[PDB]
Amino acid sequence: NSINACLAAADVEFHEEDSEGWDMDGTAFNLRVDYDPAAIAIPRSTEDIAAAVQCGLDAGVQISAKGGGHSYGSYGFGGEDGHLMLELDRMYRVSVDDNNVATIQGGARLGYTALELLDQGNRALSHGTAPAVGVGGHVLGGGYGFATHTHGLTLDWLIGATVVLADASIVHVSETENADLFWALRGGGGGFAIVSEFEFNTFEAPEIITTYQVTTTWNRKQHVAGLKALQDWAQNTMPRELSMRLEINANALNWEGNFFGNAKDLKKILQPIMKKAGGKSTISKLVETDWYGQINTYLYGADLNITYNYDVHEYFYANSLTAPRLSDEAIQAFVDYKFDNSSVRPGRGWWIQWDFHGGKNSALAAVSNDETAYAHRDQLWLWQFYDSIYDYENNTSPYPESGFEFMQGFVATIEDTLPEDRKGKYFNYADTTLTKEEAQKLYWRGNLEKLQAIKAKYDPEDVFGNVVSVEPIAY
Ligand SMILES: *Cc1cc2c(cc1C)nc1c(=O)[nH]c(=O)nc-1n2C[C@H](O)[C@H](O)[C@H](O)COP(=O)(O)OP(=O)(O)OC[C@H]1O[C@@H](n2cnc3c(N)ncnc32)[C@H](O)[C@@H]1O
Ligand SMILES: *[C@@H]1O[C@H](CO)[C@@H](O[C@@H]2O[C@H](CO)[C@@H](O[C@@H]3O[C@H](CO)[C@@H](O)[C@H](O)[C@H]3NC(C)=O)[C@H](O)[C@H]2NC(C)=O)[C@H](O)[C@H]1NC(C)=O
Ligand SMILES: *[C@@H]1O[C@H](CO)[C@@H](O)[C@H](O)[C@H]1NC(C)=O
Ligand SMILES: [Zn+2]
Repeated sequence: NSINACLAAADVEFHEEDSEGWDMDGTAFNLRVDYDPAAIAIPRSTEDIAAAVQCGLDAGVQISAKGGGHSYGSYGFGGEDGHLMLELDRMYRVSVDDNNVATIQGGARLGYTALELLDQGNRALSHGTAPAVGVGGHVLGGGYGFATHTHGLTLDWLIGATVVLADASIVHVSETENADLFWALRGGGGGFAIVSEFEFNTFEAPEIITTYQVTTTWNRKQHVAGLKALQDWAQNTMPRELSMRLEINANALNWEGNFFGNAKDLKKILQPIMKKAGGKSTISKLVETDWYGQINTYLYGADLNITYNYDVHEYFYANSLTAPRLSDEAIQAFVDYKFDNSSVRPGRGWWIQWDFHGGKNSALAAVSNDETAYAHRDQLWLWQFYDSIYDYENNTSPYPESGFEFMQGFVATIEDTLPEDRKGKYFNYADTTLTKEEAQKLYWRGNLEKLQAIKAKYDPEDVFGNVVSVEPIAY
């Protein structure tokens, strides 16, 4: 291997293609989109990353940084075969200084990070629920979770980073240094630079968090009336201190989330909306706990402390959508689709998450679409669509040939009713069926032009590009 020879000469560890190491790190989380990298480097330092980049340049291949490997399109591989992969999960050091600023290496995962922040000063950060998700991909695309309505996206806490550029140079980025690249890293997704270290501000772990679940027993009509009510409430009422998402599947619709406060105050907040939503619902979960407690409430069987021994996989097709307030027609269309178009074969299953993303009191929406590369600050809603194949080891049908039409149709029920400029998707919940041109518009909407200009400046040759990433286009 020409690249492996170069890596060896630079004293950078790499995986031989016919090795157990390769079979582990070279196999994508989503087996439906598993790719074969040209090579896999395992940097242990910023200098290692720079040396690895130089090797990829010499080889003439695109280079893809892999953080936690949880992207639905396997972008840690470049979203296709043939890229030099930089497996960063051996670089996960977390260090909190005297100013409560946390320096997190680019290969750190959410669980390990949360544990370290708690151990080093009882600190916390706003991020997703899954412990295996890499901090790198998470923050570059946003970073959404049960703390977003109260504390914003993970990227809203980023204040700096040490990165390696497409020409292998090493520089520091912040609001006062290479600020244009700093802006792009906060929401621009992949392809701008390889981050060796992220620098985050943090908040003290809250004294109390009350987790909850509301279970509904709604028919078709009650789904529409309930969602319409929830929409008005999300837009104008839902408190800054409260987060909520609806777990939707073929036979249920439940509300769940965290409250930065006690159960007494939470019941008084939920009571009014449960009534306005048409009743036919009840609180099925209500527990006061702490930061560590809430984190451990949404692991879904995953190990909390994960670093470089990771070999978990699934076989699925996901999709997403962001949107403003919806018309009754849109909601009706979505509900009808659930009731009449969601039948799947045994061994296959689906679920949807309806996230209370924006809204009057959402900390996320308190930030301008111009302040960071994140371009959905004006969107009330965020959705995650998930189509799973449970018995993929025996049967993947309709995949890989088809099956996409199911969730694409589910998205369309709502998207078709939206003005073109308000149609969007969330890069962290990627839709692999998208072309590079379609993806850029949906994922970055109004900030696409600025991002393409920044991309042209820092990576004109598109060395770090993936199949749907921001293209380099000078202004
Ligand atoms: C699998 C999964 C994903 C997920 C989740 C739960 C599971 C089980 N829960 C999420 C949640 O609650 N909220 C949210 O916003 N996202 C959630 N996700 C979605 C998605 O997987 C993550 O948000 C994130 O994008 C994954 O990051 P990860 O780091 O694991 O991904 P990757 O495939 O290796 O790379 C993703 C992309 O960004 C780049 N990247 C990653 N690290 C770096 C560094 N250090 N420097 C530069 N670029 C980096 C990749 O190159 C690629 O473009
Ligand atoms: C989550 O899992 C991690 C392993 O995947 C654990 O990380 C280990 O933390 C140990 C300290 O808590 C480290 O021990 C240190 O090792 C160095 C050299 O290896 C010694 O010089 C230090 O003396 C020693 N620390 C002590 C006891 O003074 C391990 O090196 C480290 N392992 C790895 C591979 O990172 C996390 O601890 C674990 N999280 C928790 C605490 O639950
Ligand atoms: C959904 O199912 C109905 C029948 O229940 C069918 O007529 C329709 O074509 C399917 N897809 C659409 C357009 O929603
Ligand atoms: Zn190969």
